[PDB]
Amino acid sequence: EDWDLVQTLGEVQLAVNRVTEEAVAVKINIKKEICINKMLNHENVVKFYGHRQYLFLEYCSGGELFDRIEPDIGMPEPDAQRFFHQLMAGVVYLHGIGITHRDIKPENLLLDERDNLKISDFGLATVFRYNNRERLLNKMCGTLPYVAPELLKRREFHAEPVDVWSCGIVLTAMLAGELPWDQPSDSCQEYSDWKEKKTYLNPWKKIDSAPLALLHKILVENPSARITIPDIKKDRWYNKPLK
Ligand SMILES: CC(C)(C)Nc1nc(N)c(C(=O)c2ccccc2)s1
Repeated sequence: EDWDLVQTLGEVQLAVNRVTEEAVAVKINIKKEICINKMLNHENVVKFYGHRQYLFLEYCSGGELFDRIEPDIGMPEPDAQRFFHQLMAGVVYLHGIGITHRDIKPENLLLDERDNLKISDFGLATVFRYNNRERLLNKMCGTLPYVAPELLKRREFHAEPVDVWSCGIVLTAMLAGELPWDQPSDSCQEYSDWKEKKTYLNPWKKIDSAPLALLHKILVENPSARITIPDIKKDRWYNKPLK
């Protein structure tokens, strides 16, 4: 139980145990990260083993989701669906226990050996439900291309639709190989074009009609009109058999 630090991965290093040889990722604001990690137990979330500051995390030898995406092309729709089902599974879970990730993007979706997707890095994560009472979020967190528009123009907002939006931006990235806009603001041509339904432009043009119908439902500007996860679970492309 004296871990060898083999190499740096990102400030995270790879630690291997000499006695048993089980690999773990070691990560070298934080009190909350450990706090939140302590609550989590899901097969689509990076596992927290413990800490001493040093964080002992499940090491994913698959890499990250971005590696799986070919620029300007994306990936086979079947792999995208499988990844999205698992992305949804993880997010449903986090939300189920009052946690929002707040920074969902392919950099934070890690792949294990089986290629199972794992949600990583709860550094920006926060509680949005406690004792069955929702707390709206007023803070701005995340990464401009994946953030929901309401977070840019509203004092307070609901946590869940924000995570849903980012998941849609991720689905776009898996199916088109590119990100639709710099940020979701009217001052941005690409975003104005989408709100205008100019789907003959990129990235939307690279995307089959069925997944694109789902993105029409996810990338909805009004967070109250935006599709919810239970309803995504009933969407036609989501339940479409793919080889
Ligand atoms: C090196 C890689 C991404 C294929 N495997 C990883 N496993 C874990 N556990 C990683 C991280 O925890 C991490 C954290 C921040 C930045 C990069 C990787 S990265």
